[PDB]
Amino acid sequence: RRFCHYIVTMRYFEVVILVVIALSSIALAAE
Ligand SMILES: CC(C)CCC[C@@H](C)[C@H]1CC[C@H]2[C@@H]3CC=C4C[C@@H](OC(=O)CCC(=O)O)CC[C@]4(C)[C@H]3CC[C@]12C
Repeated sequence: RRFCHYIVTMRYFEVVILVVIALSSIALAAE
């Protein structure tokens, strides 16, 4: 499964992680 895990890190994964980081930061600021 590890090769699939490696390919997951390429499927525009960094942009999705960046977006979720930004949105969760905004959620932190919205409390
Ligand atoms: C470049 C980076 C470092 C700056 C990114 C900006 C955001 C981190 C900040 C800027 C202004 C902030 C907003 C300022 C005030 C509010 C109102 C706040 O409360 C409400 O929705 C009011 C309604 C209610 O009181 O029921 C929700 C979060 C929000 C949009 C904040 C969310 C976080 C924001 C977008």
